[PDB]
Amino acid sequence: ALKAPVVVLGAGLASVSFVAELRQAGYQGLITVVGDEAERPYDRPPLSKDFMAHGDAEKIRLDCKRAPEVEWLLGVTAQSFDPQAHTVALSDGRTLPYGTLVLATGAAPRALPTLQGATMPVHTLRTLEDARRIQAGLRPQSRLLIVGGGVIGLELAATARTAGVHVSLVCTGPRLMSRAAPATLADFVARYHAAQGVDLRFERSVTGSVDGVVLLDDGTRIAADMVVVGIGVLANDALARAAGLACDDGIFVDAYGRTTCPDVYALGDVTRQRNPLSGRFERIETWSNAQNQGIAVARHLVDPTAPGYAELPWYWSDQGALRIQVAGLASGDEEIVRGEVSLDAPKFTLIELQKGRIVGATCVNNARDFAPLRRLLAVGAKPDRAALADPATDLRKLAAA
Amino acid sequence: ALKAPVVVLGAGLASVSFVAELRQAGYQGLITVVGDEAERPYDRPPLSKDFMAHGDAEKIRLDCKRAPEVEWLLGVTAQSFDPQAHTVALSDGRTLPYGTLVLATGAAPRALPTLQGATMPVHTLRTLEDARRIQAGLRPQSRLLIVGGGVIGLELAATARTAGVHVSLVCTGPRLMSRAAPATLADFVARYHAAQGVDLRFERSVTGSVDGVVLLDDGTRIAADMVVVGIGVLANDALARAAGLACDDGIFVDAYGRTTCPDVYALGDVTRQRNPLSGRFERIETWSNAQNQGIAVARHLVDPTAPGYAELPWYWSDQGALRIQVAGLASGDEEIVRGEVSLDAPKFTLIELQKGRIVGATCVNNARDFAPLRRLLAVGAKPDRAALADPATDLRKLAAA
Ligand SMILES: Cc1cc2nc3c(=O)[nH]c(=O)nc-3n(C[C@H](O)[C@H](O)[C@H](O)COP(=O)(O)OP(=O)(O)OC[C@H]3O[C@@H](n4cnc5c(N)ncnc54)[C@H](O)[C@@H]3O)c2cc1C
Ligand SMILES: Cc1cc2nc3c(=O)[nH]c(=O)nc-3n(C[C@H](O)[C@H](O)[C@H](O)COP(=O)(O)OP(=O)(O)OC[C@H]3O[C@@H](n4cnc5c(N)ncnc54)[C@H](O)[C@@H]3O)c2cc1C
Repeated sequence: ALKAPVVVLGAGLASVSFVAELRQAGYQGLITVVGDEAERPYDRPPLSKDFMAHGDAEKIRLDCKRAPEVEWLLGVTAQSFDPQAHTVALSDGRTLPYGTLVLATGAAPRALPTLQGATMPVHTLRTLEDARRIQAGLRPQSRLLIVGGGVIGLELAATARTAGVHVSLVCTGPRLMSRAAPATLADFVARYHAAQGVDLRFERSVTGSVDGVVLLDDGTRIAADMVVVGIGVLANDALARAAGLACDDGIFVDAYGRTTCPDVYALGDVTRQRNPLSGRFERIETWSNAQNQGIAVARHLVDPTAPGYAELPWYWSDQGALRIQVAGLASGDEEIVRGEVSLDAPKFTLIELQKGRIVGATCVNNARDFAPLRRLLAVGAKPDRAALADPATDLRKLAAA
Repeated sequence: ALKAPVVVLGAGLASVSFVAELRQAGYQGLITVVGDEAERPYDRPPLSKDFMAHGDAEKIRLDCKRAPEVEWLLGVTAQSFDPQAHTVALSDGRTLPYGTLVLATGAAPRALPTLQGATMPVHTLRTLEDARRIQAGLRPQSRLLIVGGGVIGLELAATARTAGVHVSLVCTGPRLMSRAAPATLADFVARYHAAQGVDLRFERSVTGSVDGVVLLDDGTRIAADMVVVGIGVLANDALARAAGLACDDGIFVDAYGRTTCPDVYALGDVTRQRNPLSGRFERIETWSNAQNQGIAVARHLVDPTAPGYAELPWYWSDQGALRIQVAGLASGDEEIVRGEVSLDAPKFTLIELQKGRIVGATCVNNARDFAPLRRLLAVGAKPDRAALADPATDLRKLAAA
């Protein structure tokens, strides 16, 4: 089952969460983690917000103290593994033996092929190195172009506007946050950013660029001092593909984190896994998944009687004055709206239902409602839809009653 | 690796192909096959053609002679397996131990929820039992309604017309054969069936039925003496799901046939696997996949130095006067047409290219061209597009030259 020594590839949140849980659960054998970035392990969400704005990396490091006696090989790239020999080949010339190999290599931003041979600054925002580069360009009154409608770009947009940067945004879809966001939320978020001065361009695609100007598929132009591309990510599953594991933009795993290769597991952004609400396999790119899937896989490795990963998906996004939380599915056969949807002091809750059962929820600036809604969601609650809409209802009381 | 005893669940083409290859490759340990149908193992393609027309099941049995010393438990359903205990629970009360478990349980026709409580004859066409039931209703001048635009229904359509049965067909898509068929082929096939008297209804959905009449989403009616539903299939992956394997309408496997559960493999229609041409995971529902994936998985189990499954997808469909063969992808950036596309003595070849490389081919009544085209496809050939179109070109010579 759990055979020593343990080797983990990748040193992001999923990896740290996994190795801390192994130790906490009682595994005392060797643990070695291989991390290609030459950085003390760190959390990524601040890179679009407080770090981008204030620049102190020592406020964003992950706490590894619950993971004693781990050798962290930082600035080292795993180049291949041999699943018959049970070895991993490292970029520094060394080889590591393993009893159990864990792939926690995350995902990397997709490049924009139309900006391939561009001669103006084009960045993505994934690493501390990216953030530092971008941050050095957030000069007040500079012109920033964001490509893509996802949350990371929108988080950057808010930070940039607060810094006095002019921000334009190009989105191929008809709405922002096309993945895992109710349309009601997406529409409101566009209204918010527009009111904050973001110049939004929907159903546009970047066709190329010429001397400091971006070209679009409608035949028009946008001039920018910098482009930040955020059109999604691709799983870092190359080692798994080469070694013969089942992969398709992500390594397929079950609820125990098992790949198709014996003694090899995977967790975090690199995985394609079952979403219990949809019953379909998806690559879940959330902070909560990285942490919770890592913990669950470790727990079951040390104690095989433990259940497999069972958590329902959720995330947050902090976009200026909007503290957004979203759980479960974006839609069902019914949406209930609690509160008014307004740019004047935004505060509201959405609830998605499917045949009476809660299958998703959204809170904007309403954290107190989010936790009980996640509990109701987890057990597939079917509350009175009238009470759910009635603003005199206490959802926290409901999650108990 | 290959640990005895071997137990296979399912006794269709994939299973038979797998067990014959184990024996041929030199494995002499126990093999037990569990098959829920109480039938000598048989091939399914004749069920829409020669069997449906002529009714002799002893002309469609699979040859199991290359699989000596196998116990076939026919008419027995595997109800669960315990992958820790390495046992399988059978419907007759017995339990089988395994060293290696192989899931070859295929797929079952999707039902039409709108015909759920229908009171007129509604069948699917998958088993010998189905075929016998349907065949007993192919009375000349009866009215048959086929639901779905796939090849099995179209094969039945031809057989029924030859028997003097009136045939109508309802298809939710704008074209027949929407999966894995070039549009040029799909359009021609519709022309053929229409000319043979099939009453085709495109972009229609069945909404229900009342006393011998089918209702559609355009608000209209079709009266039929029998409905045969062929709107696709769903993988029979329930045992795998219950036992904790990674599944999503099909069991995920790699090129060795490995599932996410150690000592458990899967092959055939039940699997979701990599299509090397698209590089994506798909459930491949072809006869050639069932046979060739089964052989490849068995070969590598007995001889681990053998390569994994590497075959590119292809199928045939016999639809009256049209002997159709299709390999690879339905489209690329270019289609080359060899010959005329005509209802007068149909004979033509299509070639699909992507940046000069052949990625797919179709032959209609042109078998001699199909084999060399499959060879060109397999090595990603990039022939002169002018020669490919030039009817004086010999493709067989090309596959060598
Ligand atoms: C700017 C930004 C903002 C974000 N904000 C939010 C948010 O608002 N809400 C939210 O839910 N999530 C947010 N996320 C955070 C996010 O969800 C987590 O960072 C992520 O889910 C963590 O997953 P991970 O540990 O699996 O992968 P990663 O964090 O990508 O870690 C994987 C590491 O493995 C390394 N690696 C890859 N290949 C190799 C190799 N061959 N050898 C050695 N190392 C290798 C990678 O370079 C990487 O360092 C944000 C992310 C970013 C970038
Ligand atoms: C009418 C018809 C026409 C066809 N014509 C064509 C064609 O023109 N071209 C083409 O390429 N293909 C055609 N196919 C043939 C087809 O492609 C093969 O039959 C199929 O791919 C074989 O796959 P299989 O062995 O994996 O699954 P199956 O043939 O479905 O065999 C699986 C068996 O396992 C059984 N089983 C399931 N669960 C259990 C359990 N718990 N315990 C025990 N047994 C179980 C199933 O009942 C079934 O008997 C046609 C199929 C049909 C039905």
